[PDB]
Formats: sequence, structure tokens, C-alpha cells
Amino acid sequence: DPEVTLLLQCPGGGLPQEQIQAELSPAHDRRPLPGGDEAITAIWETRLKAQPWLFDAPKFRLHSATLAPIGSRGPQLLLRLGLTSYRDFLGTNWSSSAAWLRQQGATDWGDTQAYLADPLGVGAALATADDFLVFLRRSRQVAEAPGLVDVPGGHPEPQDLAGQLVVHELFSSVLQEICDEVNLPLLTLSQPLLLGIARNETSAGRASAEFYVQCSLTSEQVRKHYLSGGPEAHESTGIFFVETQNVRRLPETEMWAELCPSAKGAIILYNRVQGSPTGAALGSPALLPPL
Ligand SMILES: CN1CCC(OC(=O)c2cccc(F)c2)CC1
Repeated sequence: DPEVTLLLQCPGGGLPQEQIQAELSPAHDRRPLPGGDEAITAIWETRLKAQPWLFDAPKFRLHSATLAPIGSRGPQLLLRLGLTSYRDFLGTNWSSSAAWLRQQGATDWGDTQAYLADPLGVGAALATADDFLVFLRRSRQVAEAPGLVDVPGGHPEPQDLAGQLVVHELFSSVLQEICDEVNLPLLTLSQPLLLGIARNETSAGRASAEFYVQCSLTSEQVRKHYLSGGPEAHESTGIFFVETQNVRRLPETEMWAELCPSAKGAIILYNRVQGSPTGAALGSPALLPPL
């Protein structure tokens, strides 16, 4: 799967909010482009003169994520974050020249990402009471990954001392994206666990935090809530469900070629961190069938 690489696999079946520290610092920002940020401004002007209803928004930038020694006490993960924007994304990661920017960042900074916006996404492996995961179909008309399968998620917007507020906004935002797109009540959702971080190589290496969330509704009840919003209550064009039993071998199915890279990231991390049991009971052949 060349279009997704794992930056982080969390221990303990995934990390809760209270085990994660953030460092939000301008040291973690994108570096100015070699020929100046005027190249970003030019791409943005061209875009607004065609679609003048577009607006900019701030975004979190992922610099790096350091895990503690396994089995340790205290905070288990440090997220190093800076700030970026939708405008900086369109002029860097989404640019036709994005590979040239990666090569120049290797040359100048020893860092393929130094000249990239790299906005942090969030996605969820969302499980129902009857043991299915939730999938959404993307419109065939949008710019990014048209007609492909996604999971719930989005790109959160700003507003360890300022750190703990940032970690809270990341966890909050994955629940808000589920309520906004799937139309589920907030009280049917568990607190999220962070499973890991995946990178989208088709989008010059921009990263998404992938989370596990449990819902107290069945697949039939989740479907009713999604549909009862009507066509204007969601950006996706349809909802569907795959048994957690069958998610184990999804990379061997025809579905795999229709999944966008960030959804492939969510499913690989679900399989390694929530699946793949370590104990004698769940690891027994009748419960973990070979092959
Ligand atoms: C929904 N509608 C209006 C907004 C358009 O998108 C944006 O201009 C945009 C939306 C969110 C964040 C952002 F930075 C930019 C898409 C069509």
C-alpha cells in the first residue's frame, strides 16, 4: 500500500486523552518557501478569482509524534504541533510541484516535509453495538478522492499548559465530525482512543490522527439517523457497514481499491491496535481463525 505509511502505532489498545501531551510552538511551523511565500499567494488569488465564495481557515500542523518507552508511567505520547492554513495547504501539498518542494526540503533542512503545510486530519473507526464499522461514500463531484469510500472525520481548526486545550480540541473534534456528518446524538458515543497516525503519500505526506469510537446504537439505528437528516444534512452520498469480523481481511477485497488513503490508514490501525489479540483466550484458533 504505497499511498499510506504509518507514523505512529499506539500501545495498550490505544491512548485516552489524559495520556497525551501537546507542544504547540512556532518552531513546528512550515519553513518559508525558497523563492518566497509569494508562490502560495499567487495560487490563492487565481483560486478566489474563479471561486470567490472560498475562505481560508487556520489548521494544526503535525511536525512529529514521540512515544514514551512502552510500559512506562506518566504521559505516553508527545505531539509536536505548529499552525498552518487551508491556503498554505492549497499552495504546497495540493500543488502540482509538491514533489519538488519535498526534494528541496531534503536538500535544505534534511526534512522532506519542511516546505509543506501538512495540516493534521482526524478520522474514526466507528463501531456499532452489533459489531460493524461505519463507511461513507464521497460525491463523484468533489476535488479530493472523488467517488471513493471514506470513514467519518475532518481537519480541525484552532480555538503542556496551552497543550492540554489542544489535545482536548483534537478528541472533541472527532466526536463533533461524527455528530455533524452521521447525525448521531453525542450521548451515544464513547470517549475516543487514539490508535495512531497515518500519512497520505498521494497528498505529499500529510498526516491524519486515527481514533476508535464505540456507538451504543445498532447499524440499523445509525443508518436511520444518517438518512433522517436528508440530502443536505451530509456531504457524503451514502452510508454502509462492514462486520468487524470481515474488516480483518478488507485489504484482500475489491473494496480496498475504492478506499481513500486516510480511510485505509484508519482500517490498518484498527486491525493492528484493536484487532490482533495478544492473549491465550482471544488468540485460540476457534476465535482467531488461521489465514
Ligand atoms: C461548505 N461550502 C462553503 C465553504 C467551502 O469551503 C471553504 O471555503 C472552507 C471550508 C472549511 C474550511 C476552510 F478552510 C475553507 C466549501 C463549500
